[PDB]
Amino acid sequence: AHKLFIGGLPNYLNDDQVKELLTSFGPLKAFNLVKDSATGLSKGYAFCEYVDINVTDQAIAGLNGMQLGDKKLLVQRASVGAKNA
Repeated sequence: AHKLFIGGLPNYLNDDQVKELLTSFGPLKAFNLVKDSATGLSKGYAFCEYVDINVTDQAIAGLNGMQLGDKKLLVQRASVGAKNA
């Protein structure tokens, strides 16, 4: 029901690779990536969205909390910017 954020991407991925990763739970109604790739920097995170809502809470149960080597997979719900509680 919101946009999921993936702050644990490596760097050798593109669009079908970072997508097939967040597509193991289902099809995404939206997809995007975040990396400098313009001056030589590398944000290291992207964004995406599923067609169903429960599906999203499912990708977090199979992703959120997946360290790698020197960084932690920051996979969670990217939809805060709210002042309501």
